[PDB]
Amino acid sequence: MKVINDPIHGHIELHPLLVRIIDTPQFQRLRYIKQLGGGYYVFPGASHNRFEHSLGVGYLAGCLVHALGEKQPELQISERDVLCVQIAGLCHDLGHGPFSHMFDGRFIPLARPEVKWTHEQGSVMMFEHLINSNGIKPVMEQYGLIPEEDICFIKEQIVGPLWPYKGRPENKSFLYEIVSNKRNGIDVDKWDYFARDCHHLGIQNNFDYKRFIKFARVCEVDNELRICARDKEVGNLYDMFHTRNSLHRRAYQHKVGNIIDTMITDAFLKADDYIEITGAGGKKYRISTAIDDMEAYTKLTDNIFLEILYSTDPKLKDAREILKQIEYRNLFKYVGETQPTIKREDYESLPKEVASAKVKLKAEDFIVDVINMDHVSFYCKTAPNRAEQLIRVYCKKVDRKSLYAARQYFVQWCADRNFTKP
Amino acid sequence: MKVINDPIHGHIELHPLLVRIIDTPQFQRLRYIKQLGGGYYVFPGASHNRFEHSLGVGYLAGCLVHALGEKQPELQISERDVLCVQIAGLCHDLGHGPFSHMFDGRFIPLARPEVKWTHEQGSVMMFEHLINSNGIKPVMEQYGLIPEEDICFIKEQIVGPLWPYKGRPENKSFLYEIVSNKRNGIDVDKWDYFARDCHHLGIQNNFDYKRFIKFARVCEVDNELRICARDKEVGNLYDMFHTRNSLHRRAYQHKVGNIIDTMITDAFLKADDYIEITGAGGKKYRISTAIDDMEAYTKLTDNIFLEILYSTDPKLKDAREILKQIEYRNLFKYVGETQPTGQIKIKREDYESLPKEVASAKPKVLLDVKLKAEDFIVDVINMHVSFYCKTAPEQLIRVYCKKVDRKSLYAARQYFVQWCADRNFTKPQD
Amino acid sequence: VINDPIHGHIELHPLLVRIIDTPQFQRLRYIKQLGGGYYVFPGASHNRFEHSLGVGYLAGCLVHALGEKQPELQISERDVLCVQIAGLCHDLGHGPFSHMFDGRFIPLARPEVKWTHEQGSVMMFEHLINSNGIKPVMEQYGLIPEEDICFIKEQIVPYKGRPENKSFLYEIVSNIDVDKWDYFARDCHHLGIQNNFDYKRFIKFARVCEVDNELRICARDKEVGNLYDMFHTRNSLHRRAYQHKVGNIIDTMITDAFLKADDYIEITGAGGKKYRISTAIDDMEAYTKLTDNIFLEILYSTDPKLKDAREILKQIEYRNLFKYVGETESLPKEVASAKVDVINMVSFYCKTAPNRALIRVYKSLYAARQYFVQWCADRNFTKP
Amino acid sequence: PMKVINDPIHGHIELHPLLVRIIDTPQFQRLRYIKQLGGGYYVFPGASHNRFEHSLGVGYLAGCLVHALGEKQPELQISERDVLCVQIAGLCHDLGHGPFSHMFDGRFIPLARPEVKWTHEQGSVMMFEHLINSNGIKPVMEQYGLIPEEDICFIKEQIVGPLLWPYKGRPENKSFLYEIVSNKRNGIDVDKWDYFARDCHHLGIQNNFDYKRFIKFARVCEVDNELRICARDKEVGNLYDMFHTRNSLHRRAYQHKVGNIIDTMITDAFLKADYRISTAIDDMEAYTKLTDNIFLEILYSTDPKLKDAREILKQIEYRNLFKYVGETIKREDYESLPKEEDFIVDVINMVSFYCEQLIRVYCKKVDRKSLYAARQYFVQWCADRNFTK
Ligand SMILES: Nc1nc2c(ncn2[C@@H]2O[C@H](COP(=O)(O)OP(=O)(O)OP(=O)(O)O)[C@@H](O)[C@H]2O)c(=O)[nH]1
Ligand SMILES: Nc1nc2c(ncn2[C@@H]2O[C@H](COP(=O)(O)OP(=O)(O)OP(=O)(O)O)[C@@H](O)[C@H]2O)c(=O)[nH]1
Ligand SMILES: Nc1nc2c(ncn2[C@@H]2O[C@H](COP(=O)(O)OP(=O)(O)OP(=O)(O)O)[C@@H](O)[C@H]2O)c(=O)[nH]1
Ligand SMILES: Nc1nc2c(ncn2[C@@H]2O[C@H](COP(=O)(O)OP(=O)(O)OP(=O)(O)O)[C@@H](O)[C@H]2O)c(=O)[nH]1
Ligand SMILES: [Fe+3]
Ligand SMILES: [Fe+3]
Ligand SMILES: [Fe+3]
Ligand SMILES: [Fe+3]
Repeated sequence: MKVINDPIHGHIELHPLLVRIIDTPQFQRLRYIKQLGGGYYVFPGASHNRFEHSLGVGYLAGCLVHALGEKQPELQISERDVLCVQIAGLCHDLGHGPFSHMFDGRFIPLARPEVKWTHEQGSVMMFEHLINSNGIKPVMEQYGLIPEEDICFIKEQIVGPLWPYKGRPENKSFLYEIVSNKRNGIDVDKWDYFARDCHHLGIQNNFDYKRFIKFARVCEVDNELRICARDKEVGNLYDMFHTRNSLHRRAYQHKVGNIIDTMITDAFLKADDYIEITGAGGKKYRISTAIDDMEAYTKLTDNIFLEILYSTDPKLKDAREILKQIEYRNLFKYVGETQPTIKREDYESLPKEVASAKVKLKAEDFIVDVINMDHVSFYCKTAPNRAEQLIRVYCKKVDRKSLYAARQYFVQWCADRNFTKP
Repeated sequence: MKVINDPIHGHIELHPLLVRIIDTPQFQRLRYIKQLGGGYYVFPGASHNRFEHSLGVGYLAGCLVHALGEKQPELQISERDVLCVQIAGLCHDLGHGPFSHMFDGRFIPLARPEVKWTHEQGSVMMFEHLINSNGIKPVMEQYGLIPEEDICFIKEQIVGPLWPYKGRPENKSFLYEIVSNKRNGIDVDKWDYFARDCHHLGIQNNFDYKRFIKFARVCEVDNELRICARDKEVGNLYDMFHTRNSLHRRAYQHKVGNIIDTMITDAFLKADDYIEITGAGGKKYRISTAIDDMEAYTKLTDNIFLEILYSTDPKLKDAREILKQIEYRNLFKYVGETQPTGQIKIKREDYESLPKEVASAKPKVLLDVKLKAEDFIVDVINMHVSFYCKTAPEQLIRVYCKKVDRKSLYAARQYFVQWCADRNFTKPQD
Repeated sequence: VINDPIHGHIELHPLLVRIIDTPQFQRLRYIKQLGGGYYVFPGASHNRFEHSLGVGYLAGCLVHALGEKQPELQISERDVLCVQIAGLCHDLGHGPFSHMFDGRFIPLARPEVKWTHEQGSVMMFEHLINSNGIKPVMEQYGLIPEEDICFIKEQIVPYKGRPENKSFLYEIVSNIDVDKWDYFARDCHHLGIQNNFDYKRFIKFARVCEVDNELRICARDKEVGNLYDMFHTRNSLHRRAYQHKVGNIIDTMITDAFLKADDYIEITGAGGKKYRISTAIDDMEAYTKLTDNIFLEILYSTDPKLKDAREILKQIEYRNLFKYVGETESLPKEVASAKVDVINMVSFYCKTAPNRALIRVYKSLYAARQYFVQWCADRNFTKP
Repeated sequence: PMKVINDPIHGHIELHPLLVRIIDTPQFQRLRYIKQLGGGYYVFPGASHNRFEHSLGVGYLAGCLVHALGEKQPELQISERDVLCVQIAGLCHDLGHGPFSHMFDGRFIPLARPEVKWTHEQGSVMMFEHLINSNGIKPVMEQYGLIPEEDICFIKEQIVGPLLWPYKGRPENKSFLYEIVSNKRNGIDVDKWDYFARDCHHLGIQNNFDYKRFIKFARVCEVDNELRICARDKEVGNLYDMFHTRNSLHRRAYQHKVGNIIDTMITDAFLKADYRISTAIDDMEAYTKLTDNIFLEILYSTDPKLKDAREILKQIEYRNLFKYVGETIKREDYESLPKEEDFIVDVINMVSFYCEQLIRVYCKKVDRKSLYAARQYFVQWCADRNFTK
């Protein structure tokens, strides 16, 4: 039983099987992916990576499952189930690319509009490669799990359905709500990064998971088992959504923060053809091509930022000069924001529309970013166990002649595309 | 006035001059060099880099002088003096290599023993290079500074004396103790990384800089102006040293942490001859040679770790596998610890020869496994306050082994105990 | 200097000290801020006294900071003292258990007369200065009694104390307020609620601004996030503490218990005149005596005229409170005939371009809940 | 179904239904109207807090300490029954406190009735007895698995002490239970932990001590020829940190020049109006009503007999305190001390591992100062009585 020292969670004990998963080139790969991505460049405190977050989600998953189990033994929660929810919360973020969310959502739609790709899909594909290349299946059976059935349970917790779920039957439905919960917006993953980003950004985090877990119970609602909260402890939830909202409004949706994200994205596109990443069978993959092979994708981390920056190859000159501008602080200028009163595939066309909306501006000077941002069941003391899209535009030309021009092309772009007035 | 959101200090206002220095390839380079270096692989919380630390030291530098300036006008503390102290604390750590203290503390001595290199010497070379290549010197005189004298003052605050100090006179001696304090070990640098390492490592910190600065005053001692603290705020000083002790015993001196430090160093030595970094005048530099040229050194960060790890060249075969062992946790094994008490300390030049010495230390009773120098890692770890009144104002030596078998390690342990015995260090504790 | 858990060290200029050391001001030490809320949240013992000290302090913190940042604002030495005294005496008129009194009790006993804690604050302030001789002390430290005393009253209740050019001054105590900042920060401290807002910094980045041809107080655009966390603190504090189901119930029990005692309890005021509980708001000599003592006076009373009043407080201590039916003066008669608590509740500048821009009702309880439900439909309210 | 209370110090306190039954009583609710620091409030505005919210903490902390030993060491034989006695003991620990707490049993009664040997601890037993008797808690006790005859004595012993192995409530193998609420040897108990953490919070003082950690790594041991409670050798730094706070609160808050002046001011006015106030400690039915209310009943009174008491209380509100003369004994004798000429003279009074009395004098008249008259008498009194110079 290994223990790791955490600033947020204190002491995290790791069952030897988890450790076997952690000590792998596929999981250690997460030491090199900044959580907030571009956000480190606006908030100097936020250097932290996905690796230390993963241990957080794994810890919390174990905290929620074990705690529900002792509170409600009739849930028939086995020791085998506990590792499965842990291992799932642990490998949830295996698929994240360079700078986390910048990759799946901003870059790939631009580099390869054709492909439907998410980081959740990557986490599943990576998880298999982790198991296959390190031979974890026998170790799983060594600690009392059944690999054929449990690996399916784990993959479903991460990506979702491949009664929908094949890993566990409907009586243990609540288990799916622990690591990734889409309906409620309550999962041990958020509790980690909600608490974890606040620790680093310098914001007070009001939500207390230790108390929520204290008063959490599995209950019947609409003929389905879901995880529910106490009625007296509803105040703890309201601070979560505000903490959830503060973190979005301030950090994730920061004017400068997502701007640096697009500059980096912009350089990657400029570097995609020329930079090669070695994969399976010695096949060379480009930056956009890497997500196909997990052997190659294992190599793709935040390293890619610095190799362009440090590159001497003239083939990488245009991409490098964009990254140089980040370090000298000569950024893209902000034009305006709007709302759809859009799909990722269609991101491709968005700059082409603004240049031709009617000093001359072309598409090459236009960057357009798309940002994407009760339902809680409750039990009672007397009767327990009873129940946007924001669109911004930036410009590559900084001078005050080209920038005014950019705004009106933008304003008409909004008018004909029937959005709100900027 | 730019404001930066810092988790430790809340708000660091940055004077326009300071900002011009930051937005440079030479300073921004500090974003890709982890503060604790190897410690990240033992503490997941300690991800933080030199950059966010530097800004703190700069901020604290400013907080200290302004407070002395406001409290004691006879001191002649100018707005010019404040900026220079700020610039010093800000650029204090420019010369740090990959993974900080591993580079100039373990690596460079192994790669180039003859060469005398410190990171303090590095920050001075870098600071000059920042200004020349970014034309910051004209920016200074515009905001009321004197390039001739102040650049000397700043460099002296950092490295020290090249009355020894030529940048400023003796009546303002107290300024040299703010960023770099050799006597007691109390400076704005200690305070930042004390607070920041605790924040990330998860250690309880009692020391309050905000209060210590509040009750700080300049005083006459030994016919010399020094920084002093209140007699009432004596307990608070003790809280700093309780923290200072925790950070060392727990974090900086972690058994595995310095092992992973030695492992990285080892891969570097094996990759040194083969890895090329382009510098000034199109001159190609190796990893150990880079410290000479600042143009090349600008590019040298924690990236070099990933460049070796992700490399496909067969020349880097041995170098990549040392890094591979880290990812699999097939680490070097700890043999034992000892101290050179009484006897003269080890010097940096001789670090090279130390594994050769232990391998050739005759273990009393013969054993079935004979070890050569290449299986031995030997690491060397290395580690005055005035008061006023209200009415009247070590060296640690460890050995590790690359071969892990339980029969293979015992031979090593017996070699080590012998090495301490013949060299009169202390007997290792079981 | 005073030691505060929230504001740390509060420097007190002797004029302030003279105002504080009075039977009229030191009186507010006996008025629980949350009132009935103490019986639900055990930490909230705190009173209006230490709150007042907070508001005066914050008030002083705001103007002087504007004065140094913008000397051009024409910040007089009087302005610093007046706003302090204004923020200091802002809550003088509060009755026993604070808002329970002004919000529920006076409206029930004497529905006709409009008396609020704000209106009360001036009458007490008037009784205070005149009866303890503060007027000579004010002019002694550079004040003008005729003009300055009115200015304070104005902040408490364009304006004759100060002209339209010193308009920025009026937005400070009563508006975003130095007042709001105290009880938002103060209540979080005692209740155990996260207070995200930082006033010291709002004060750091606060500025005088011309907008719509008016000098008003503004905030920095980058420090907009600081504003959002406050309204959250503002919203959280209401949802949890101020609008608490049991909390407002216990206030109503006390309100009713005070009524059974209204006719019978007498307090001596000006001229040895006997005033009842509801009548005290009229005479300021008598009002100084009406504090939270009145609660225990019913509890400890041996008098049988107050037997019914006492039996309610007894019912409170044994914890047999009223039962909640549903949510959606004349009102109780209204529900009874169908075949009750009533609760009621920005400029920015830029760095590059500064100086620019509910009704609730309380197995006989099951029947009542059904009786109530018709009343909502009856007056065209919402379905519970 | 365990009712939870929101506490600022401890966060949330779980209450076993019995504890709740004890709390909802005229005798326990009495603690809502007794200021903790007493005189400290007129010197520290933050210190509004009363004995009530303190009692719940001690009750909460008490439960935290015993259970931790039981789960850590099942062979110690801590029953779920044993735990409740300690919770109830910690909960009712402060039942006997009078108006403004320690001012009452240790600065007033010695003056009012020097003859009588009275402590608030002795009072809490009397209050605890009448509470149960007058609220019918005894059947509820048997309802949750307690045995009233043996347990009421055990609790009473936890509070006051023994009423050779003296204690009749529990045997010698369960010695550790007696150190939890009341610790006579060390001064380390859950009582200290609450008001240490609680007073700092209201006073605005920094606290280094962590009870959550001390409770976590604490264990019961066979040393000192006794089963006693201990801490780890490494957690000496944590223990030392409690001691910086204990002295801080004493040096700063409890032993304040002005704070102790206002205590005697209140005390003198109390003597001045004096079942009566001094006699009340005899009857618990009457004592139940005796709270901080008495301060206000003196202050707002119109009766001419209490006029001087009011004029002294008037003196409080206008901030004309006694003038402090100087700093430099048994309870019966506090009375003779000023006589030894309206002089007030106050007397202030204040470990296992595994692998003072100060006297101050004030004067009622500031003017005719000649405060030196008080000072000249004092220097002679100490010299004459061979105290410190
Ligand atoms: N220049 C610079 N800014 C940094 C750095 N790290 C974080 N920042 C933040 O990033 C922002 C810099 O982007 P800019 O758009 O140029 O800042 P600005 O133009 O002054 O605009 P404001 O946000 O209103 O201050 C600043 O607000 C800083 O707080 C850094 O290393 N250099
Ligand atoms: N295994 C592992 N430990 C980590 C990691 N990151 C930080 N740690 C911590 O760093 C320490 C590394 O020591 P290890 O050698 O891996 O574990 P150990 O118990 O000290 O020694 P062994 O388990 O016998 O190898 C552990 O105690 C962990 O708490 C990681 O990624 N993998
Ligand atoms: N004057 C006054 N002080 C208060 C009040 N409430 C709390 N205090 C605190 O009580 C202390 C006042 O001490 P005082 O005795 O009134 O003044 P002093 O100058 O120290 O002593 P004297 O001049 O002898 O009265 C200060 O530390 C205040 O922080 C109050 O309502 N009025
Ligand atoms: N009985 C009681 N409740 C208190 C006390 N102090 C705070 N409280 C809170 O006030 C509420 C009392 O109202 P009740 O009618 O007893 O509420 P309840 O339905 O019985 O219990 P809950 O469901 O936990 O709210 C409790 O929920 C406690 O959280 C106290 O001293 N006695
Ligand atoms: Fe995640
Ligand atoms: Fe440093
Ligand atoms: Fe107010
Ligand atoms: Fe106590």
